[PDB]
Amino acid sequence: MTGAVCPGSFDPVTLGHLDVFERAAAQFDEVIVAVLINPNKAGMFTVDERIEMIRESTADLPNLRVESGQGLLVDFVRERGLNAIVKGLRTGTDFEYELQMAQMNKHIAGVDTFFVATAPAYSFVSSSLAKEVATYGGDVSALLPASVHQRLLGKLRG
Amino acid sequence: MTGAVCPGSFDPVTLGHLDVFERAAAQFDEVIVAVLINPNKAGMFTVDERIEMIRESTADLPNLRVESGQGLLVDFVRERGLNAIVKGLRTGTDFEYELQMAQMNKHIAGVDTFFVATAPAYSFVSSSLAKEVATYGGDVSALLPASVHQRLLGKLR
Amino acid sequence: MTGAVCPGSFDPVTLGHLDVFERAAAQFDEVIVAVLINPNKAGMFTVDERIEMIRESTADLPNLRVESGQGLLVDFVRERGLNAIVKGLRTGTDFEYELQMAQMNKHIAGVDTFFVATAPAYSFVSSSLAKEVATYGGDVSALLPASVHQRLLGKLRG
Amino acid sequence: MTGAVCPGSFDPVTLGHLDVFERAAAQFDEVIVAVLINPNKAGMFTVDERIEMIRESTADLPNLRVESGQGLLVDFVRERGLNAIVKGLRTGTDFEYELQMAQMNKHIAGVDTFFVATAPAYSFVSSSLAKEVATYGGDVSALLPASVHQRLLGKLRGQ
Amino acid sequence: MTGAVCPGSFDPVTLGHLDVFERAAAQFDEVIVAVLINPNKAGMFTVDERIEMIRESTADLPNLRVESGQGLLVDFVRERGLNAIVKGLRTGTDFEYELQMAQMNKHIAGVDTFFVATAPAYSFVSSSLAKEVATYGGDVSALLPASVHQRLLGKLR
Amino acid sequence: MTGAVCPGSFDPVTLGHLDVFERAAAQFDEVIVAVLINPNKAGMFTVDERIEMIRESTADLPNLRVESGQGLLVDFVRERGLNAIVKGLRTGTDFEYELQMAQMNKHIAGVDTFFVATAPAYSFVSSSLAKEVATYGGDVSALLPASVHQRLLGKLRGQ
Ligand SMILES: CC(C)(COP(=O)(O)OP(=O)(O)OC[C@@H]1O[C@@H](n2cnc3c(N)ncnc32)[C@@H](O)[C@@H]1OP(=O)(O)O)[C@@H](O)C(=O)NCCC(=O)NCCS
Ligand SMILES: CC(C)(COP(=O)(O)OP(=O)(O)OC[C@@H]1O[C@@H](n2cnc3c(N)ncnc32)[C@@H](O)[C@@H]1OP(=O)(O)O)[C@@H](O)C(=O)NCCC(=O)NCCS
Ligand SMILES: CC(C)(COP(=O)(O)OP(=O)(O)OC[C@@H]1O[C@H](n2cnc3c(N)ncnc32)[C@@H](O)[C@H]1OP(=O)(O)O)[C@@H](O)C(=O)NCCC(=O)NCCS
Ligand SMILES: CC(C)(COP(=O)(O)OP(=O)(O)OC[C@@H]1O[C@H](n2cnc3c(N)ncnc32)[C@@H](O)[C@H]1OP(=O)(O)O)[C@@H](O)C(=O)NCCC(=O)NCCS
Ligand SMILES: CC(C)(COP(=O)(O)OP(=O)(O)OC[C@H]1O[C@@H](n2cnc3c(N)ncnc32)[C@@H](O)[C@@H]1OP(=O)(O)O)[C@@H](O)C(=O)NCCC(=O)NCCS
Ligand SMILES: CC(C)(COP(=O)(O)OP(=O)(O)OC[C@H]1O[C@@H](n2cnc3c(N)ncnc32)[C@@H](O)[C@@H]1OP(=O)(O)O)[C@@H](O)C(=O)NCCC(=O)NCCS
Repeated sequence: MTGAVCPGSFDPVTLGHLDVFERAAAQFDEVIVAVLINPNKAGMFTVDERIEMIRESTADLPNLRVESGQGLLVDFVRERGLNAIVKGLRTGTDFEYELQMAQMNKHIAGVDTFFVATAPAYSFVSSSLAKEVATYGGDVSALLPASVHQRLLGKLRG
Repeated sequence: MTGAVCPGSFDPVTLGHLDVFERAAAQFDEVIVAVLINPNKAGMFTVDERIEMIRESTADLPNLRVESGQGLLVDFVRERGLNAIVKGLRTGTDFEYELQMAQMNKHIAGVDTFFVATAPAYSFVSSSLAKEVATYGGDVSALLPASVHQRLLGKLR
Repeated sequence: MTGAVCPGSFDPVTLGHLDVFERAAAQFDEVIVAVLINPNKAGMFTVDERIEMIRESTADLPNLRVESGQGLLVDFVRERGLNAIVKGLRTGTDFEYELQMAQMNKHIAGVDTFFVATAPAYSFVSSSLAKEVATYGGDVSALLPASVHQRLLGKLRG
Repeated sequence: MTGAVCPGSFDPVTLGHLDVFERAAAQFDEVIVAVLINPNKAGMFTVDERIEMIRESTADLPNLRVESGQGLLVDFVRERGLNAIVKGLRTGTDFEYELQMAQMNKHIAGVDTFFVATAPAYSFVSSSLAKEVATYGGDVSALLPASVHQRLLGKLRGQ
Repeated sequence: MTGAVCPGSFDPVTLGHLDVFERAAAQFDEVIVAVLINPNKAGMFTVDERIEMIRESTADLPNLRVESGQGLLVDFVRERGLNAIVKGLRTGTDFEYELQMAQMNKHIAGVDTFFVATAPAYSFVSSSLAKEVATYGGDVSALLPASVHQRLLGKLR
Repeated sequence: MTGAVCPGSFDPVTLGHLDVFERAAAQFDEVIVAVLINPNKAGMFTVDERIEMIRESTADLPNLRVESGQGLLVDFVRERGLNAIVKGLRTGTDFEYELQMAQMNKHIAGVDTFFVATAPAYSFVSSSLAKEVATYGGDVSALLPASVHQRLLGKLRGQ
């Protein structure tokens, strides 16, 4: 009956993210991807756009589901009967802040955080950098799920 | 007679800050906590409210006083006859930026900076993260002085 | 049927280690502590001494067992039908090397590594520093399992 | 035919930047300082002011030129027939972000990035921190080229 | 005419090293790989064997040559009319120590050091870890040049 | 009655160390340089040589004294009625290890550790790297006090 939550803003989800999802799904009975949107800064995609892109990318993971959340991440995790978070590490990760959030989350609700390093091929993509490169005409297609890539072109052509 | 300045925005003061204050007060004859506002941010608490919360938290430290400041930190320090800064290190501290400021402050005014690591129990609280957790209904009472936590719930309600 | 391996030299096991064991045991169905002794540098305790100290400390973890290993860690993990490693992070951890080993281990055998930050109270103990402090007469009793503490005094009084 | 681009916003150029420019100019046949502009963000100095400050402080480097641009850095580099970037490292550099950008730039365009440590004397100045200290009256004259310092004081005193 | 030295013990050369060599050879007119032995370690391969493995791996790089050296690195560099070093960065690199050596080398001889990040695929191999994995029967063939991997299995058998 | 201990093996003392000694002496009433010896590891200089090199280079600091010791650092500190350590930070410092030691020393004896960044000019010298460069004939004269340099050359030329 094990389980973990993979949280993030996922604007959009990248192959770095998907790699983390897959490993979480391989090692825990149940995985929930929590789409948690920053309230002070709306992004490129709407919440249900973000959710759809993740669902499309994770169709081959039977024990994974995708839900949006508001408020504390630890409440999202516990309200679903779990108490484990899985986060990815990549080139550019602010690991010090990850550690700060991990300790805070453990303190306030007893939720553990597990970190896993993303695959080297996907270690340098992030949502913001992929969007920036794409805005300026660069090819980030090898770093994003195919479904995301087309939607991203749409949002930019607009 | 020795002395140091403990600068920050303290919005609000945390037990991590208080740990640093106590260590500075134990090792220097005089400590001045300098409450310095970022001119384009305002924050949650007013300067007066911040000073009041620090004073209540440092009531047992007779050689420490609290004062607002504006302008260059090193001017604040030197104008009070001192030339040392004491800064805390916690989980999430941008240490590279602390080092850059320390080198800059030494270069422009000859002021030294001493860093001290906060206690493990208080190493993951920061003003911003405490406010964010509190905003969403999380309990950060063990990470803040008693006076702060009450005032915090007040600004949120 | 989930499971993870917690590897190390554990010379001796500390409360930092025990914290990691407990979280692994809370989040995976099955946990194995692998005692892997460096072949070029014997330590303070023998392998079976190290094992005994861990077993004594982990008696309240039903789904945890302790075994010694030789050769590749990834072979230890896979020969037991698992493919997940759990490692602790503390103050002083060479995280860059942990990342290097994690990527290598994933490359050569498809084994994932999950990192978890130890509790603040136990974040500054390590085997080597605890031994050094103890050698010079300092009190590290709050940082080690009670069983370990007495054995450590014995090895030093010798 | 070797060459490298030294990119940045240079608002304003510092002695840390100049140190890096000089290393690059000593080790590559040609160097181009790329003053990259976000057309949406103004900054303190106009693109012409930024270029003039750099040119005045690099006059003794005959193989270095200064050009502005926008959009992708790797496009600026490749359209000049080059595929190397030289970036400086200082105290306060977000090196993890530099690594991410270097890996991304290599991936999308085959462009290499070489990092060099700025000299100790110039290792704690940045454009933003110099601007901040000067705003509050601190003396940053030893950290900026002469082409910059009084121009900076002029911008600040003009509110 | 420009040039750089790529120094190391290369015991053995890895594809991470080779990636760095290729980038240096693409950007400088002349590259010299300097094989420098730690005088109290000997290692797995002799200096001659190390040079041979590098030469086989860099056969397509006509402006790169391989040479053993001893003594101060900056002397090796300056004696060959150059004053640049190129070093690779990988996962596990002690970057703080690289920076210290780079500053020292610039101070004592005016020699510059340029760092370049190795490709992601080759970012987690190192000479020591490859040998350790290979010793215990693990397959590191994708992380080493072909010539190296064969010679490696040989020294182990 | 304020005071701090500046500990280390100082084999030999560097200008980086001296910079830290000077900061400590300016900010605490008394400073003790603790030359800590492992009785099993010899090092290059004897304890008397290490102390003499430090004393010759600190003669202008009237509130600083030099004493050797072994065993726990916190015992050395507390037996002098103090409970502060001052440590320098330089390029190449293992800061994570410094933090671990600082937390351990606080835990076992209530002793505080204050870190200070060494001046840029002296930020890349360490005892071991200076010894290594000098061994191979490099010029480290600008990174060591005069009390050290020729003594170092003497040790090396004596094989
Ligand atoms: C949702 C939450 C976890 C997001 O935090 P986060 O882990 O730092 O991740 P974010 O969504 O902000 O985004 C950072 C990401 O890094 C990248 N990233 C994250 N995971 C990645 C991965 N596996 N691979 C590649 N890149 C990744 C980016 O994609 C993205 O950054 P970018 O915008 O620069 O591209 C956090 O804000 C949260 O918990 N919110 C709920 C409120 C709360 O509980 N607050 C108290 C916290 S203690
Ligand atoms: C067994 C092995 C994982 C040990 O590596 P390691 O994770 O770095 O851990 P180690 O046992 O060497 O010891 C480091 C530890 O850090 C500390 N430590 C480790 N985990 C800790 C924790 N959870 N809490 C507190 N401290 C901890 C120490 O206790 C100890 O160091 P110390 O001796 O300085 O006290 C590794 O060497 C290995 O895999 N060996 C098998 C051979 C192999 O597969 N090699 C190829 C690897 S890719
Ligand atoms: C222009 C570019 C090279 C950035 O240059 P940079 O030197 O790395 O950083 P910049 O020059 O833009 O920014 C200013 C620097 O950061 C500083 N800074 C100040 N506040 C900062 C903050 N909150 N965050 C980050 N940097 C800050 C400045 O002080 C300055 O430091 P410096 O004086 O030493 O140079 C990079 O943004 C780029 O390539 N843009 C083109 C678009 C592109 O190609 N994107 C894809 C990248 S993979
Ligand atoms: C003595 C003590 C303070 C260490 O001092 P330190 O300045 O932090 O480091 P040391 O002086 O011993 O060691 C030499 C330094 O590391 C260097 N060094 C060289 N090779 C090194 C290596 N392989 N690893 C680590 N350091 C190395 C030296 O160059 C030197 O740097 P520096 O010149 O800038 O000072 C610490 O070991 C101690 O407190 N010992 C007493 C016993 C004790 O209390 N133990 C409990 C500690 S919690
Ligand atoms: C006041 C001053 C010392 C900054 O203080 P600081 O402690 O280093 O930084 P702050 O006071 O803002 O504190 C950091 C805090 O900001 C908040 N914060 C949130 N997000 C942040 C972010 N992205 N960046 C910075 N701070 C952030 C708090 O979380 C946080 O930590 P803390 O609560 O544990 O202290 C500095 O700005 C200063 O000297 N100002 C005077 C002007 C001057 O002299 N400038 C020249 C300096 S060389
Ligand atoms: C030759 C020299 C450049 C060192 O090279 P380096 O690449 O920085 O370090 P090495 O060549 O040993 O390479 C590091 C390698 O050591 C091995 N290694 C294993 N454990 C190690 C450890 N704890 N520390 C260092 N290296 C280790 C390899 O794993 C490893 O990485 P790599 O295979 O990816 O390159 C340097 O020692 C030198 O300049 N020597 C000449 C003398 C001199 O001039 N000294 C003054 C320098 S300022």
